[PDB]
Amino acid sequence: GCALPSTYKWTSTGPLASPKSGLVALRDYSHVIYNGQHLVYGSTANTAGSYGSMNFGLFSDWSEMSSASQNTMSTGAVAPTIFYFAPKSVWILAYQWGPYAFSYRTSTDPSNANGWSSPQPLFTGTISGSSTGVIDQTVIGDSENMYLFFAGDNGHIYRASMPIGDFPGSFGSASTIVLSDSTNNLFEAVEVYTVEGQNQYLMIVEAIGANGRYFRSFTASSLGGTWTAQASTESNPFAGKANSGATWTNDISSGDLVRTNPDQTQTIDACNLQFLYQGRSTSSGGDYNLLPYQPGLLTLA
Amino acid sequence: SGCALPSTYKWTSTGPLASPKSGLVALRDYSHVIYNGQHLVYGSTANTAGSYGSMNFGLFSDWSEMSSASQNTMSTGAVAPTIFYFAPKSVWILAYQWGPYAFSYRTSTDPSNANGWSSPQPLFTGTISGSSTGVIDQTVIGDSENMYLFFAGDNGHIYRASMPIGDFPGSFGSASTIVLSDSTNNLFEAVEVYTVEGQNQYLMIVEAIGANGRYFRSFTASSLGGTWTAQASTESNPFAGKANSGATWTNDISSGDLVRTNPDQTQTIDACNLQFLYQGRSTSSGGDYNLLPYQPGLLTLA
Ligand SMILES: OC[C@@H]1NC[C@H](O)[C@H]1O
Ligand SMILES: OC[C@@H]1NC[C@H](O)[C@H]1O
Ligand SMILES: [Ca+2]
Ligand SMILES: [Ca+2]
Ligand SMILES: [Zn+2]
Ligand SMILES: [Zn+2]
Repeated sequence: GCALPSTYKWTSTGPLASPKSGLVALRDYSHVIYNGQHLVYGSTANTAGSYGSMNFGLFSDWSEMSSASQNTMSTGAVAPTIFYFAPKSVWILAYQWGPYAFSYRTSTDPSNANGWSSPQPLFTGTISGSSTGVIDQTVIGDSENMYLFFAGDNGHIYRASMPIGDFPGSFGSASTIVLSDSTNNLFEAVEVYTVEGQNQYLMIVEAIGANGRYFRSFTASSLGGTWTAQASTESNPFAGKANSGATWTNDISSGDLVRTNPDQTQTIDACNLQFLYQGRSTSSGGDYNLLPYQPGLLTLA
Repeated sequence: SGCALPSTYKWTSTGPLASPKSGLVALRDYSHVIYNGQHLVYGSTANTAGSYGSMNFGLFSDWSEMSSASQNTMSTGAVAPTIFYFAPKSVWILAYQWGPYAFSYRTSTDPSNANGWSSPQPLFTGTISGSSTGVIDQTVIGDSENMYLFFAGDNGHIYRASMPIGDFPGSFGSASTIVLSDSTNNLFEAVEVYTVEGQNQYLMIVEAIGANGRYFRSFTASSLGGTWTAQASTESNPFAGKANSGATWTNDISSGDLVRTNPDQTQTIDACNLQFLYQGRSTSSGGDYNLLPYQPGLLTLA
């Protein structure tokens, strides 16, 4: 395939959807291709600043996202991750703020927002130094193990693992810290991907900059190994105001790179890098929980 | 944040930060937490007869304010205390010696009130052999799996007990396991244990008796339930002591607490900003140990 870029630059769409009546924001997207169409799950914020979740109706082209249905989940699955777990032929939805520190549900009908199984434990542990507690999971496998990565709004990235034959199931309560920095430099919204054909993994993490939210990147040769800084500063980031080509938003915030293969390896084609991110109008302000986040798409330049 | 521990320690120091109120001769064995952005310090007292009790200080924002903070006597003593917030059950804990059990604890939702604590409960009900004092100087620390009790015996040993985190608050029982052994003077008392922020590592400090005064030695571990390895191991190159403190008002660097920013049961220290609230005494002081004029000072890494 293609090696990761040494230096990142992008072009952007404008906003691709707006929240339906009774909602103020669409956040934290997770995307898969399902039956040749785009299947997107995400969080919601309502007029009171309370968080829930949803999916979009299946849509073929990004220009059609604005007319897709917005389907409210009856029990919330905030900051979701969706993937197909191939060894047991089942789709997985992982999330925070449910009955366990992280939870999951299963389905064979993932286009139905309300077709998921009863919640099961994904992780039951704790962290310290945090105003939020554990936040923003992702889940990724290799041929031997499944891995859980997450954040804490506290400058740390955490990891747990289990044998692949034990999944779906709980990772337990123990974790290991894999990265540490200032709170603003490693804040939240971590994502991890297999770089197709390159024997390498990509991690991206949301940071708080002087000029907006932006992403930093790291690389590894194994999911249980060391993470090395790649695009590390606000002025030369993975994706941010400095290199996004987006003028409708300053923020490039919590979302998902575009994955074509929907399986548990979270594989990206680095010949065709694209980023489904949350942004907000440059004129927006006030209460964080009421900010009008909505989706946009970056394509490498 | 996530700095590695230093390989080698050296410090600068304040002078005395506070002195005992009328009727007391010493303030000893501090335990500190941040409570709503302010410094909350508990400690032992020695009175004009050399008898031991406990107290807290009024809440204060800056170390320069400690000398004018109220000194609030506890109606029932909690000698050599440990204070922390037990997050899983949303409650503050005060652990201590010389009460109704070998080690005891009380609970509170109002920890700034010296006399607002619940009735005493058992923390530990065992004994140790070959000690002139019996069990002394507890601390309590958790990870994601278990809570741990560490303590000393004025006898060259450090002791450990443990329980599942879901069983706490409760008693650790009566059994203990010896994790370190040396001469009485090399591993004497005033043990403290901390999580090194971001490092997947733990730090233990222990008070020792040197030629030139009291000083601290250090150890590290990769798991709280595992083996402890010596780090700073001599009086001339200590964790903290006369050799490296930058303090001239005191020779002793004795029983206190590293500065913890997060108040919870993990006892986390930010190794980018190491500071030590220690007990010291005037260089011209002397005589009976129980009457010594111990009082607080603060080290900052140099
Ligand atoms: O949108 C809900 C939370 N907001 C910050 C974090 O990235 C999300 O989990
Ligand atoms: O200050 C009371 C005791 N004195 C020695 C020991 O470190 C303390 O528990
Ligand atoms: Ca996410
Ligand atoms: Ca102590
Ligand atoms: Zn930190
Ligand atoms: Zn003040």
